[PDB]
Amino acid sequence: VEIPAGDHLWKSAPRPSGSTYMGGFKAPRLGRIRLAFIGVGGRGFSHLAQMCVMDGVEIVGICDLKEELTKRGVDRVLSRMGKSPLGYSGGDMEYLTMLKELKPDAVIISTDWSSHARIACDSMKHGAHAFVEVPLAVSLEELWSLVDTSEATRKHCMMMENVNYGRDELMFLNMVRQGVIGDLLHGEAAYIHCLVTQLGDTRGEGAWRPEYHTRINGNLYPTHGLGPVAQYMNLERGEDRFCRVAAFASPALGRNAYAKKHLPADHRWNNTPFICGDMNTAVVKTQLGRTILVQLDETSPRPYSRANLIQGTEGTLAGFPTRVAGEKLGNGNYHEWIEGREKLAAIYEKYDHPLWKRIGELATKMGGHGGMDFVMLSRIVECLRNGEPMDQNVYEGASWSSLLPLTARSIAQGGMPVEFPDFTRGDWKTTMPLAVVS
Amino acid sequence: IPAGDHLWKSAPRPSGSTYMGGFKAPRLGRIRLAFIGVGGRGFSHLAQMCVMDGVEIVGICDLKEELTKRGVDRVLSRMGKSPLGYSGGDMEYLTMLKELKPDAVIISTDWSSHARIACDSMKHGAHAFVEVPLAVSLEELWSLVDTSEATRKHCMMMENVNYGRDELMFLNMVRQGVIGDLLHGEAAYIHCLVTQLGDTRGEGAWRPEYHTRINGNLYPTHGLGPVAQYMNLERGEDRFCRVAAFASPALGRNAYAKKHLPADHRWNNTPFICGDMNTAVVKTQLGRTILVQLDETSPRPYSRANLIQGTEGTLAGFPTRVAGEKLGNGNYHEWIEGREKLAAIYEKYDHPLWKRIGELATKMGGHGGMDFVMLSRIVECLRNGEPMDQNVYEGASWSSLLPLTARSIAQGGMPVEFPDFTRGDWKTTMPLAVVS
Ligand SMILES: NC(=O)c1ccc[n+]([C@@H]2O[C@H](COP(=O)([O-])OP(=O)(O)OC[C@H]3O[C@@H](n4cnc5c(N)ncnc54)[C@H](O)[C@@H]3O)[C@@H](O)[C@H]2O)c1
Ligand SMILES: NC(=O)c1ccc[n+]([C@@H]2O[C@H](COP(=O)([O-])OP(=O)(O)OC[C@H]3O[C@@H](n4cnc5c(N)ncnc54)[C@H](O)[C@@H]3O)[C@@H](O)[C@H]2O)c1
Ligand SMILES: CC(=O)N[C@@H]1[C@@H](O)[C@@H](O)[C@@H](CO)O[C@@H]1O
Ligand SMILES: CC(=O)N[C@@H]1[C@@H](O)[C@@H](O)[C@@H](CO)O[C@@H]1O
Repeated sequence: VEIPAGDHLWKSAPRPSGSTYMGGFKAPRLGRIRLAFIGVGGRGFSHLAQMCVMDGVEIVGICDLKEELTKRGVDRVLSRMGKSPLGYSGGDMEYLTMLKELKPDAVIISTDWSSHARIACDSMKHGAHAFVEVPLAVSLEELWSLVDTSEATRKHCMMMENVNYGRDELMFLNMVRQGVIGDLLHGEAAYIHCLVTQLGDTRGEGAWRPEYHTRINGNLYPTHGLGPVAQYMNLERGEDRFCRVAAFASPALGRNAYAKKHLPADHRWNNTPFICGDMNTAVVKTQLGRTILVQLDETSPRPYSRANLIQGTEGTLAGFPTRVAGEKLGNGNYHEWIEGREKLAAIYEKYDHPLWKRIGELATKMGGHGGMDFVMLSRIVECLRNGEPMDQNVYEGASWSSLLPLTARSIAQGGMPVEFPDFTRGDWKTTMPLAVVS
Repeated sequence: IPAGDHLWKSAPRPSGSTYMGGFKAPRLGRIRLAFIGVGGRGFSHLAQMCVMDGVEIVGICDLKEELTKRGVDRVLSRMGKSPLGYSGGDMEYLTMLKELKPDAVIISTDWSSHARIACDSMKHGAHAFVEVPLAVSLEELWSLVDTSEATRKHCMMMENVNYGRDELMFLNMVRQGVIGDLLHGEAAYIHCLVTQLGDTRGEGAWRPEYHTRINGNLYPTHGLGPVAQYMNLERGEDRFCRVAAFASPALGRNAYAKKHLPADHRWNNTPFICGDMNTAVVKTQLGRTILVQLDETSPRPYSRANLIQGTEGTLAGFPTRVAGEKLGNGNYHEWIEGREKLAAIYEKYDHPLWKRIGELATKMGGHGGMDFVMLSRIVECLRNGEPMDQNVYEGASWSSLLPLTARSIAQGGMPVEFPDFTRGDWKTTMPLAVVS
């Protein structure tokens, strides 16, 4: 598994005259999206399963290294839609044959992190919009190649950050847009999720994800908690942008201890040291001076959390557990949290995002992390069919994912703040913020 | 108020001075105690000290004559003997020190005078117990260390949060290895104090002015104290190494002044520069991280975070919650929280100090009882000639977050190094044990 490390992870040209800034880009309408999947493991098959019941979608091709996973996807589509997609398996470049033969309008890429950028760039160069699982890529050069390829091909490239479509995340966006918590000051983002048992897995994510902990000390998974907070703050879209980040890491102990406790002495995780600090902590500074706490711990034994805290001069909203407080909320007693299902009912009633009210009920029926997956996929289909911009542009996906190489650089440089590259080349200033859709 | 480089700018220990780690003072069967500063906090300490055995409150000093009289009257009504009262000027406490020569003083003045009053008290032969933070600048903190080492008198910052029930229980659990090897801690002081801008009598008289002069963690000790002692920082095992600091925009207090105060008011003509939310990350020598945050402006619930995380579990406060392989059924995917589920955790891990005094401390009160536990330990240590649970170097290290975060912010967030107030002697300093 190719993993850029050291300077190649975070090392570095103006936009070509024939390239287009892709902020707010509207693609031609697709009344029936001819969609292909590249990588149908756990995540890829989940997207496939939900999209075979969506209107205006035709799944034309399915590609995976494993023949039986391709067949599982093909059989699922045939059962639900009455038409079989073409299946491709074998080598890691077999997806190129699918792109050439099917010429899909769009592809959903749910492979491991190492191949996200290459597969998405090839897809766009073959005339397909690229929807890519998190993180968008691993290195700064990979992120720039996705930006530059999108601008050169004028094809959508969107990282599929599903957390922005959670009910609480959508409600907080709605409350922030309405000015409920005043002027924004500070946000807190996290991915706290104990994944240490992946060390005992030889298939699925265990096959590739733990190895990243042996090569990179930094925030390997920064997007889930950050995505919502970045769009609360309108980062990269007119109002503000990521400016700098300083990163810090606790000792790297949990995974070394897990391997010694549960795995044989000759196992590779007992002979390859884990160097990624169990808890990664970073502080982002935006251009307007806001701070974002960003934390990653996918090792320690503790409850799941994404933090999802957004704080302003007139109140604070936070998740895990969902809680709100502010002068305009409830009885206005900001000294205590409004939390729990009973007290929050009036908050949901007043501030539920209209997108959640339109799709969230069916999304809770469909499922996928509580419904956010179905909302996210529905918005992708709606924007493609209506010729409307995506709720997340390529520069946002690149900026959120750049926390991985930038935190690693800061940690390698003793915790010094490092500058964010401007993937928009200054055009962030004229990029319209995400509105409250519908 | 020192600003700029004077806040964080800063000589060998004299051969005749003593390192004060684990220092044991002579026993005081009778403690002659004096109070300097009897506003809200000073009078709270005075009222609780009236029920202590082996304590004689001999003097009370405040700028305001009516506050001195309130303290004197309270001691007479509760203890049956009147202390001498001193008021009128900011150097009148020296007259009390000279006339009474107390064994110890409790200093509850505003931040600006903590270091000077405590230094003078020690030089006049009294142990110095100082409210938070211990001082403001690095030079002031060094002067407290050097004076304590030269006079061989106790200097202790009265960090009461370390004596909360949950904070004492977490200490007990950490000492027993319940959460494995320590990795990370989270400390905070989140408390909306913005209405001090409209108050002229209490802390409003002096505290908001600091927000116009310093951009940094003005109040770093409450959340940090417990986490530092979980990690045995400055006492053998580990030490504060470096810290990088960051601050949100400074908006809340400016907005409050324009909304509630006249245009010619000093808070409408002096800009507030301290970021509403201050965020800093400490690295220890063993490589642990400590998140330290301050927001005494924004409208949100009170919190000190009190999170300590190890390879086998995590303990956290606000709300109190624990999770780990050794805790409950070992299902760390969900918090053990709430009064019902935490009952078994308290039963198994209540700190013996809380079990001995907590029932009386709850009756007494003072931030839930932690104040009475802290004062009881101070008296016990003075009476028995025991070391204080918090030495002068810990108080200096925790308080140094103020000038060090301000310095880091002034340098664009670069990490800045902690001074070693122990001059290397932290390595041979015994960690705080689970005291009975
Ligand atoms: N947004 C979410 O909530 C969420 C949930 C799970 C996973 N993910 C992300 O989705 C991605 C995949 O996750 P996963 O759990 O399904 O891992 P997985 O190992 O189960 O699936 C990866 C699949 O991609 C295939 N693959 C790899 N390279 C290929 C190539 N060149 N051509 C064709 N197929 C290829 C593999 O055969 C494999 O089956 C990861 O980036 C992960 O971080 C996101
Ligand atoms: N640990 C806690 O929980 C806690 C609670 C409240 C206050 N505090 C701290 O205690 C200190 C005082 O807080 P406060 O609320 O009582 O403020 P306050 O303004 O009400 O009390 C300060 C008193 O000190 C007096 N004073 C100032 N300079 C003096 C001098 N040279 N000589 C004699 N008296 C002098 C003032 O007259 C005033 O009465 C502060 O450091 C504060 O941060 C701590
Ligand atoms: C929303 C969310 O947390 N998604 C994550 C996903 O990104 C991946 O890490 C997975 C691994 O099993 O666990 C979760 O589902
Ligand atoms: C333990 C604790 O939080 N103490 C603080 C104290 O330090 C001071 O800031 C006061 C201001 O009114 O509010 C609280 O009591």
